Amino acid sequence: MKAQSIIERLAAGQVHVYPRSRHESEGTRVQMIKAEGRKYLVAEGSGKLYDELRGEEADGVKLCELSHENRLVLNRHFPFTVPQAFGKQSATIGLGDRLGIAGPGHVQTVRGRAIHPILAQQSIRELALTGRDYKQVIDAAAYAVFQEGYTEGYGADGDHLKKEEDIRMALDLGFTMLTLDCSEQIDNEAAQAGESEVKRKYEELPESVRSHYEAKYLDKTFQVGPHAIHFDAATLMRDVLVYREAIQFMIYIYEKYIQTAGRAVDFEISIDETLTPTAPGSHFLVASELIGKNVDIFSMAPRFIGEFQKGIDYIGDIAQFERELAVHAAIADRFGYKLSIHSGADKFSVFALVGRYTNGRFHVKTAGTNWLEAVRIVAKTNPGLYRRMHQYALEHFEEATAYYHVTTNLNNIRPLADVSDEELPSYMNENDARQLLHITYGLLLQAKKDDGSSLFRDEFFRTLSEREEDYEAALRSHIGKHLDLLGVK
Ligand SMILES: [Zn+2]
Repeated sequence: MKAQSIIERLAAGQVHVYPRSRHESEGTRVQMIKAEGRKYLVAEGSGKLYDELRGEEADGVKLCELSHENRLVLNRHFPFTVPQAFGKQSATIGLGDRLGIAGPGHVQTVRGRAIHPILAQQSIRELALTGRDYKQVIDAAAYAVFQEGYTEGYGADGDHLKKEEDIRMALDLGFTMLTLDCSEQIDNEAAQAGESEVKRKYEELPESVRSHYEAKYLDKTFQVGPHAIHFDAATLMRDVLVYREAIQFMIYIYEKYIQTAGRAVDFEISIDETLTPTAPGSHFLVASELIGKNVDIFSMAPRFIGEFQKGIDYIGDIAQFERELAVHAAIADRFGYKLSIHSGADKFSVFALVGRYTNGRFHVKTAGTNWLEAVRIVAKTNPGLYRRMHQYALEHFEEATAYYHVTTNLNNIRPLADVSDEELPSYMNENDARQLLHITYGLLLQAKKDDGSSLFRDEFFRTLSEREEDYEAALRSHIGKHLDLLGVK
């Protein structure tokens, strides 16, 4: 019980204290501590806070594991640690951490910037691949703001939810933002089909439904910004076919879980994952239905022309994309929600355009690139460890391609036998090696020997714990490039 002798090593200034982490609650003072390579909670005083925190005692001092339990307790006393919504009228960034250790660095990039962090952000996919739960995602976010004294507030976004089970769960754990992914009710068939065929599939709809869209939309012209959107029969029928059922999904969920939720929630609707790129006029029609039914949209995340792959920059004609971007953006302003950029990390070619055309009102989601900067550190710090996992990613690539859409050319990665140790980090500058390391993250983390220990993960977390100020330095730099290119003041 007395290995809490650690506290005396702290008395002498022989443990790292986290400067901004002191915060009181009535009689108790709580500050955060790394000691022997473990972060700790350290409190002295008296009151409902001290008594509720779990820990070993010694003095009027307690040493608490950074636990889910103790953060629920910190949630009860310290409200900045609790997630919070921000609204559609502001600049936000999603800061995905698939590891639970990118928080503090994420916090240190936003302090001083005119942007709101969505510190906790994972998709259901990432919880599966990594084997984590949503309690953990909030834990790291809430301990990151505490550890760094970021009290200006942060968000928890359940990302890419599709099953109703997931929405209830994310609701239950206090996620303040919800991302309904509907890329899968998109009739990708009707989008490629021919004029005489859409009409066939469209005339197979109820009169009431067909009378609806035609009265509301047909042959009329909508002045968005300096942007006229017009619907002939050929276009209306296609978009109704292509998007109808997905529109119906959004409205059902808004009514069932979002608006009955009892607290503020950001409702992001997402279709960036479709195969059908979201045509601007199509975008107009989906919001116009959502809004005319009094859905309260935080943000739309469409499928832009060209392709947004994981870990790499835009693929397409950037001139065309700007022309699509201007109208999307104009659509989101007339309606008053924001455009949400998925797969946004490393899309350096789109950032100024996004910033300008949205006058700073946008959502940009990063996640894997943070796992990639941690991979950079191993390459910089544990060459052998990186070699061991660079090779395992190789032999399990085609596996992981069942879960992300990437056109990686395996034939652009210099063989491991060919790059010196100090040349390892430069892989994390390269398109193909980046994508290789990007999507294989679930296999690496879950890798076990037939002994059942972690093949990689535990050794990986120790070096990351050891070169922490490095990791955080990388995030500050890589994520800053992003925010400066976006024009965050
Ligand atoms: Zn996404």
